[PDB]
Amino acid sequence: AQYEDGKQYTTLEKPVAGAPQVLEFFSFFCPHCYQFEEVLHISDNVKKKLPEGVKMTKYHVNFMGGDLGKDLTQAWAVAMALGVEDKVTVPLFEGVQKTQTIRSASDIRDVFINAGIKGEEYDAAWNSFVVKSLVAQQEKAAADVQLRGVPAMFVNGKYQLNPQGMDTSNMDVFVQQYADTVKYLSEK
Repeated sequence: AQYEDGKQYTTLEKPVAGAPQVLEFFSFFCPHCYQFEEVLHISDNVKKKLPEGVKMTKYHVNFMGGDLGKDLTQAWAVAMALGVEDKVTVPLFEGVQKTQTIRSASDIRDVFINAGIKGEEYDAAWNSFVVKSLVAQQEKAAADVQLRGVPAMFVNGKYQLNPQGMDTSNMDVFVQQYADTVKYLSEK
């Protein structure tokens, strides 16, 4: 067939009940995640091709970068809680991987401040239980699919994208194949 299990995607041996419709995992420490988001724009290109009524969820993971990695998962919860993902995703990636100016929770905080989030608002969110349960949601989703590498994307707790079986010669064509595959799996 044009779309084949084991080729553009794989099927989870153990399907996750009540999983988000489209679920992307990343780390700000993850070099191909930087490519996916900052150069290829996978999240954005998948999302604009999703069927009506299919929402996209993106979670950060802990298993890279040690102590700073968990700080970044908590910061990504703050980003989700305040709805400022589209303001902090670029400087977080560049601060960790490009300029390497993010070395502490405080440096992470500096990115939000520069992006215009007030210190008091960031600190209140950072310390909030709403953010703790958002951290918990992120960890649970990653645990549900026994996640050990990023970037990764899952559809309906049933299918896992498999980009290794796709042509990378043209970045534009790769992205649309990836996106069309998510839409296909979405409609399955």
